[PDB]
Amino acid sequence: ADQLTEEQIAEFKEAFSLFDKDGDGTITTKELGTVMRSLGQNPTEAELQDMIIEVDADGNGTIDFPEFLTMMARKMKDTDSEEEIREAFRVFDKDGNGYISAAELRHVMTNLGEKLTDEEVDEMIREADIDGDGQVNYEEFVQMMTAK
Ligand SMILES: [Ca+2]
Ligand SMILES: [Ca+2]
Ligand SMILES: [Ca+2]
Ligand SMILES: [Ca+2]
Repeated sequence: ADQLTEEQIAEFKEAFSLFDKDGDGTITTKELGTVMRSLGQNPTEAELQDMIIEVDADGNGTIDFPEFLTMMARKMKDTDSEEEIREAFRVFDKDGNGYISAAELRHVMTNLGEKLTDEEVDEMIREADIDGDGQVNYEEFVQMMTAK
């Protein structure tokens, strides 16, 4: 993989402020726990502390913006649940070129009996189409699946 685009760095910077409620430039275990309980997750205080220590090798007690980039780097590692995502992607990506085009999604939708216009499909794709190419990239498909 190459280095992150200036655009990705900007995306992760806004995602950093989404995690950092103070805007002070740091994420603490309290803020980790704030996001966790907003997701309905109830781990122990010790688990939340170790989740900080996993990246806070420097020992200053917080996850700063470069460490947030490291926190994302440890999610760019293959995981078990990714197999289902890869299968679902290949159900829509019928020619296997690494992109789901609106036409390919429409093929599945037409077979389901959905009676949308191309413009209605376009609106659906727009929520995932970050780069504006009219298709869903693999990274964008993760974003598409993280929403509803
Ligand atoms: Ca903070
Ligand atoms: Ca640190
Ligand atoms: Ca395709
Ligand atoms: Ca796209």
